[PDB]
Amino acid sequence: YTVPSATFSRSDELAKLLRLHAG
Repeated sequence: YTVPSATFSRSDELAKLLRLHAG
């Protein structure tokens, strides 16, 4: 992954973290 300083795992992580805590 790449978003800013956020290379996560693959497809579970961006949808797990933004569905739990948006901003």
